Amino acid sequence: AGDSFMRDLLKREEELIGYCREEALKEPAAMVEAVTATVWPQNAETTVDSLLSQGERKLKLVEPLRVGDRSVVFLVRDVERLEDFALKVFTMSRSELERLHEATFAAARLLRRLLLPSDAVAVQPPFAQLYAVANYLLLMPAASVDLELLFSTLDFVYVFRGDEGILALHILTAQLIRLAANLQSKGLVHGHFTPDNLFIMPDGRLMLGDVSALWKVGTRGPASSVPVTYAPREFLTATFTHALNAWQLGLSIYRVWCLFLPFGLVTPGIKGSWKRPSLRVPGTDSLAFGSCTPLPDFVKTLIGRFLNFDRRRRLLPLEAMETPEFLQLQNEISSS
Repeated sequence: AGDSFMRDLLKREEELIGYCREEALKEPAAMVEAVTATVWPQNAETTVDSLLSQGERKLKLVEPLRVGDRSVVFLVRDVERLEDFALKVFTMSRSELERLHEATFAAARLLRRLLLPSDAVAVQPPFAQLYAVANYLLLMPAASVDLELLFSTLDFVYVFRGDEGILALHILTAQLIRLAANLQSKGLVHGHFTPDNLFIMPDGRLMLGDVSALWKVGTRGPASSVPVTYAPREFLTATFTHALNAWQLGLSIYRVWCLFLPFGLVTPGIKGSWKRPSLRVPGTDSLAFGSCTPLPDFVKTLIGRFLNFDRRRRLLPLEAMETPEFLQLQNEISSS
């Protein structure tokens, strides 16, 4: 840690990340504007009740942060605690959100690597419509940036330069592997170990979001829960395995060094992206590094093992941490 280094490095990039962050709100600006007025119709401060404590909280809008699948995330200030949070709002199903709520908070209680929400709130019924915005607002720590936005930022201006920047790419690589190994240690699997769900927190720590999708390995579930471009072929109900997350780990490490996905897979927000929609579509299944930031040999090897097309042969993260390649990665980091 290492965490402190990433923390400072990120502070440096605050301004440009913010600009790329606003730019990504432009196309869905219609949804953002109308979610924003659904929650803050009149003024910048709304009183909500907690569905967990029954107490009130007063939340001032600071700015919209991000749009996802049927969701928008805002930065807000709790004006009694003088603390800032991310506030996530969902579009519309009532029963789906009830289940999401129970499962998210059950999973959170059961559990330093996963971003957990601290409250769930509703404008003064819960879960009913409040565009179709549900009356269910999820409060959690605000991240400095998610990896998907980081990659889009680097694609606009590559602010990871020279040796500090090389060190950051090494650190991200180690942190992605440690995080996936943590999951494995605990016999867990997450269908969305992907850049838009991987967060650099203000203390420089890398964390995984959406605790509700954190399952016991072997769990059977909707295959559609996996982003199609991050799904290996065996996901195209399915069994959620460590091999799914080894695959996704390989893809995210590739993007740290290369920004676009491998195999021609479509990577929105990256100018070098090709346009293969999924592995279900015919294409080049060869791993290619030609246009990446130059990678250390030991990284190209780790990526190649993670991205074995044979599921039974994929290197798992815990085992990767015992390989000479991982030891060298850590050794380089320590020394710098």
